[PDB]
Amino acid sequence: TNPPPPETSNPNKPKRQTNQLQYLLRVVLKTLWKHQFAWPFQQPVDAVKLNLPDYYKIIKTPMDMGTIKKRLENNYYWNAQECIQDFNTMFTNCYIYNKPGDDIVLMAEALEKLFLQKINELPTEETEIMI
Ligand SMILES: CN(C)C(=O)c1cc2cnc(Nc3ccc(-c4csc5c(=O)cc(N6CCOCC6)oc45)cc3)nc2n1C1CCCC1
Repeated sequence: TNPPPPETSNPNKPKRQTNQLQYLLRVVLKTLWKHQFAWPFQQPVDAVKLNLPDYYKIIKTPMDMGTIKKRLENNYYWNAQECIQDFNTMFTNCYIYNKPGDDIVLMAEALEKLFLQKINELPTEETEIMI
């Protein structure tokens, strides 16, 4: 009833490390992880614990910062854009499922606003770093 967590490691997959991806782990996610509103996003949503029957009917691609952190540590992404998409998927799922003004929505918007501030300091070019 609770689907398995999303994939965090996969053999024979396009994988590498870039200066932008390192910045996503060492600076961006590091700042968002220690936010006061971060804990509801540090692990996948437990739909049966929170009594959300129609969650996985609406949300087709669940995503959370715990999964993103593991994917960054395991070098699961091919470039930075693949990781930023996972953040935007996480935010959008909360916007899709919940009414505007709800508590969990306000917390997600605060994280996204901070996320976009830390993203503006990303290096201009994406250069490949050895693993
Ligand atoms: C004032 N209260 C009740 C609190 O301080 C409080 C005590 C809590 C105990 N456990 C949790 N766990 C929790 C863990 C994950 C989520 C979550 C992540 S995405 C997402 C989402 O999209 C929708 C929901 N909902 C379930 C509750 O509200 C209706 C919509 O929850 C989530 C929500 C809650 N939150 C707790 N909270 C807050 C309320 C919800 C988030 C934090």
